[PDB]
Amino acid sequence: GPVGYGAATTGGGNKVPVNVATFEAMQSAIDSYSGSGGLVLNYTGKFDFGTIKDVCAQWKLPAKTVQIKNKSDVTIKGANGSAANFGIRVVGNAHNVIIQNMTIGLLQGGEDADSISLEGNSSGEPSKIWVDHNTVFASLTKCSGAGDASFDGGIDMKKGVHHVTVSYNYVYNYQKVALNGYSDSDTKNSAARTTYHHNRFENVESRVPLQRFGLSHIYNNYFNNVTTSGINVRMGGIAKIESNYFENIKNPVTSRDSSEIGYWDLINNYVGSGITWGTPDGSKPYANATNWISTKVFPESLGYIYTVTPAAQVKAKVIATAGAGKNLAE
Repeated sequence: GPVGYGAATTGGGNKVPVNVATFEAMQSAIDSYSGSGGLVLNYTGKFDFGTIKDVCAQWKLPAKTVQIKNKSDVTIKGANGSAANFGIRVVGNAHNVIIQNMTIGLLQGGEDADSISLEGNSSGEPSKIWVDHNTVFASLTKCSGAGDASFDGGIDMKKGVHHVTVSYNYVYNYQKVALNGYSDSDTKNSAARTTYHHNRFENVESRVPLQRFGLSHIYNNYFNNVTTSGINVRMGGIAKIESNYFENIKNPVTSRDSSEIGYWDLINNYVGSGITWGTPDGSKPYANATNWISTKVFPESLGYIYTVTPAAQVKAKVIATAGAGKNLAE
């Protein structure tokens, strides 16, 4: 089950799964749902990614996104071998949601190509979310005319989404991995409480995660070939960064590009070879954890029990267990 801030998440629980073979069948089942009591969706579709002949075709097409809006007690689970060319959004007064074993790739929409996105709005803020054992991939290619946005966020939350575990996910060939707070004015995000653990982040550019405000616990994650920046903590946010495995990563632990810096509590991190550092372009304040020194003590109890993989073993453990098609191995 979930470990960390999303530990109370049960989603649809033991309800008999509803088999959904398509994007539209999934949305339809969500729309018909009363909104609480439990819904379990078994996604069986097998999108053939080889039908996408040009990575740069995607950004100009409209997004394909399943919405869970103001509905609670939901499990979206990919069957073994299932693959989606659509993303998933949880928005508003929506609670107790599991998104699990989905393979989400090369989405249409550009700046609108969000893979898994959790968002507060005027109606409420999502909580008790477990994003677990998914594989999310796109391309690092910067398409002609696309601006900064040939693809969009991998596993994103904003506007006060709270109590969430992001675990055992595999994110690769992805420019912008994980947003947490969408801008420096997203002050509702001080409520955010996120555990990121046992994720595999490989061949990615930045936002691993980009944290604005709130509290996070980032542990037992494996980072490799992260080319711009890794954990970026901003706007008074505090991250307990514990027993991760870092290699071939630029700016692995940083605070940059916000009007105000964020802080970190560092313990037992495995720091391998290929660590580089850079100074950000611009005027805003910044900090690079070059000597791996804590800038703040994590200010409160996590309020949950967790088992730590020895840091040096995290690479092998994460490679073995992270992503879809792994039978949810832990």
